[PDB]
Amino acid sequence: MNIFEMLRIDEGLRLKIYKDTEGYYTIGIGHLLTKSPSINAAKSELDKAINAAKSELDKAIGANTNGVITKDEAEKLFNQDVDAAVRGILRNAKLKPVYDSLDAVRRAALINMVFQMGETGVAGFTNSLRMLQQKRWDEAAVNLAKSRWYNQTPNRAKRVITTFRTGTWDAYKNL
Repeated sequence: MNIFEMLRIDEGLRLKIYKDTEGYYTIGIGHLLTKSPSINAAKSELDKAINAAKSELDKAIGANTNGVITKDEAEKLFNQDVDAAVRGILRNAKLKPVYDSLDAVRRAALINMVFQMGETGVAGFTNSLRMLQQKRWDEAAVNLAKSRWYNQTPNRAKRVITTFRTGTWDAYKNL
């Protein structure tokens, strides 16, 4: 197991644009494109938002994709996105010290969170980050669960939290 295999499990692989639970048009392995409108929001708005997502996809791929990509293309966006997530952690004054303090498995758990919620979002878990830096694993696990993050994607959150708790890949075995 490594960060790529871990995120591949949590994000899945879809070759056509889809909407994730947070209302974002997404494709590949968790590659976010743009935000979608309301289930109501006009018949027009809907189509505009769809083309806006396709526009973002084409720009990212450098081709006229019409919302469909190949596995190789999804993996290319994925490599870029993982690198970007790590790069962001390293450039963030709050995340870097925690990241540097962690072992390799726990570092993957933090990259996973950043990949899902973005750098500023994770930098906001001030109390959990402190508990992680103090190696207070169980307390960090309890604090991390008291979040919209956990309530919205509990099964994934539980795997990430278990990884921080144990420092092992147990939550991802048989997956």
